[PDB]
This record gives sequence, C-alpha cells and structure tokens, in this order.
Amino acid sequence: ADFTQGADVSGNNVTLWFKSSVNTTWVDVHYKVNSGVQQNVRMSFNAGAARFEHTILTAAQAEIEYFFTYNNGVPAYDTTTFTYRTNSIYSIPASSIPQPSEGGVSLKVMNGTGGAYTDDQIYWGVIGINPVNGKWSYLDLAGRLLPISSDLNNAPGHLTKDGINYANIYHKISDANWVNLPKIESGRLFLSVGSPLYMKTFDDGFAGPDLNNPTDPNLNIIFDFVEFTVDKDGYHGNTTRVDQFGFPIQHRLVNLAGNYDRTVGELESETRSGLFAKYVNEVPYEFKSLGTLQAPYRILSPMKGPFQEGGAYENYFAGYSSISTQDILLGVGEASNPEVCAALNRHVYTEPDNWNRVDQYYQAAPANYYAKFWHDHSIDGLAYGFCYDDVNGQAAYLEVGDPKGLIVRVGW
Repeated sequence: ADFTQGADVSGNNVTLWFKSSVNTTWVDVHYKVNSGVQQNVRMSFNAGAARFEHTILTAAQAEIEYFFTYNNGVPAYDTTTFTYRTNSIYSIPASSIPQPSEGGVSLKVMNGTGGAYTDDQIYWGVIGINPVNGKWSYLDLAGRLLPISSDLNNAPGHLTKDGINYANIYHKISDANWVNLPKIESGRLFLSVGSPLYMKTFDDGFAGPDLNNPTDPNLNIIFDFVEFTVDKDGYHGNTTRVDQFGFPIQHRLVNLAGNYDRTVGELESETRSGLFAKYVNEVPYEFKSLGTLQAPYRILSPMKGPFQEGGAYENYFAGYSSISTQDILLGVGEASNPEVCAALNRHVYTEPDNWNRVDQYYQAAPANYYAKFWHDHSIDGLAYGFCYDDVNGQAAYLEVGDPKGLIVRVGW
C-alpha cells in the first residue's frame, strides 16, 4: 500500500503531502501542532503535483506530529506517525515527469536558491516564434503560445516601471509544476529573481535587456536565460554565458525512451557569492572589472566591458594575432570561421595540432579567461563561454529526438 509523504516549507507555512502509488481516492491527515487540539482534515488533491496536500499556515517554526488514513480500493489503512522537521536537479525522478503533448516537452522551472528567494519571488517567461502561425508569441500556463504585439505592453495586467509600460509575459515558479512547451523557433526562457523583466514587445519581436545602456530598466535586475528550439527533430537547447552571467543554472533533459538523461550548467556545489569571489581571483587583471562593473547583478562578457573598441583592452590579442580583439571575441570578420574563432579564444591558434586538444585550451595569454572560468566551474567542463564554444563539443548544449521533460533550475 506504498506511498511517499513529506512536509514542504514555503515561507512560514508548511504543506503536508501524500502521494499514493496504489488505488487511492481519499486521504485524511491527522496532526498536532506543538501538542495542540488534534486536527483531522480530508486532504485536497493537487492534480499538477499528482498528490494530496494540506497547508498549515504559520507553522514553519512549530513541531508537527502527523499520520495519514487513506484507501487502497475500498479498505482504509493508517500510516505510522511522522514528525516535522533534495532540491537538486537530479532528485526529480524521470518516472515522475508527465508525458508531453506531442511533439513538445514538459517544462519545469525549479527553485534551487536555498532560501535566497521563495517560489513566489522567482519569475520565468518563454518567448519565441510559433511555427503554427509564424507569430512571435509568449507561453501561457496552459502551454499555449499567445501572439505578442505592441499593444500587449498596455494591455490589462501589464507591468510598469518609471512610468513606462511593459508586456507581462511572466509567471512565478509557484504558479505551476509542469507546463507543456510546444514546438517553437528562436525560443528563449527568461528567468529573473525578485522581479520580472521589463521588455518591450512589438508586433514582430521584442527588445531584451541592453547592458550598454546606463538607463536600461533591467540593469538592476538579476536575470539569465536558456535558448531552445523544439521542432520535428526534437529538443535543442543550451545555457549561455555568451552575454553575461546572472546566477547559476542547471539544465536537465530526459527522453521518452528512458535512455537519455543529461544535465549541463554550473556545478550545484558552486554558490553565486562564491562564483563572484572566485571570478575576480582567478582571472588576469584585464578581465577582473567584468566582475565588478555591474555587480552584484551580473558578471559581464568581455565585449560588454573594456575589451570593446576604444576600451582600455581593445588591443588585448594584438601580439598574438593580426585579427582584431573585437573580431575574435564576437566571431565575426576575420574570425567568422568558427574553428578560427575558437582556436584564437582558447590560445591554440598557432598550434593546429592542439585545436581539438582540450587539455591545451587557455594555457597562455592572451586568451578568453572569462570563457575559461565558466568551463572550470561547469558540469563536465561544458559551457557556452563565447559564441563558438561549441567547436569540439565544449558547449553547455543538449539535444534529443524524443524529448520528454526539461528541468531548468535557478541556483544560488
């Protein structure tokens, strides 16, 4: 008559839950808070968590003794008594992932901030092109792609900051367990803590955060994102530090056949404060201000900092290549070939025999030490630290033809 059970803490509240693996249609919980009047409650069924739940308000600091009565078929059974008192992305069992509605992916955004923010203080949104009507759209909680427009900025419910209206396309982690992500082109999942993002939508696209503008409304918001496409060949997606680093993210993809299960992103053992501290310590002087200029909100990529044209390090690669530092960092111009770009960033350009030898990457300056840092602190050494880090399979990039679930964890 097995089940699993637990007490989930959110803020100052405790939610007792019971998840049955048998023929259960009703469950009562019997509990005492600090030895008070016994409470006997028929629990409600939460379909999206597939479990029975009862919330005890303001009991996070109390001691709670409880047991359950549930049915398996007609007969009822009592559990033993439990007492109150992971969040790892690996702890979610693949068997617990809902089957997507074809040919999509079940998406879960997960709170791994360990107390920094509650589920109702982390926001997410998905914007991309719907191949069903070719329209730029955002995703709703029912898994529908709704067209964005200029008008959406002033529609009922819209956000405003500093007397300017912005489309409200965001959801809180507490708003959902799993959401179906349908087929989608040029997709981005935006994640932000404490606040949603403030972005203008147009009839044919949107304008994201502009990190070179001193007056950008998102400059003091902590955000990050994953990029994905869901199409007829399945899921294709990645985390990215190409533009900036906002907070640690893990990205886990599981397939329908049950033979693919992979995760990329920052190691779960790295903390955000640790990363900011290690960044400024590990990187050579030229790259340090990338970690301070817009702290504590992000670490910047080199071209958002003093490596840009005119900047104090605009000629950083000068003695090593005849190709400009700006071409190298952005993979354009004389560095438009991905292999040339990558070799130059990894400082293996002048030794062709080392272009695909990972243990020789970043071993001498100049090199993209910002990029190096993300590999050093990522799962399996995989990261998108610059635009062409996928050369020789180094990028935090995953794909599978028969996707089942995608879990994206906001760490801290």
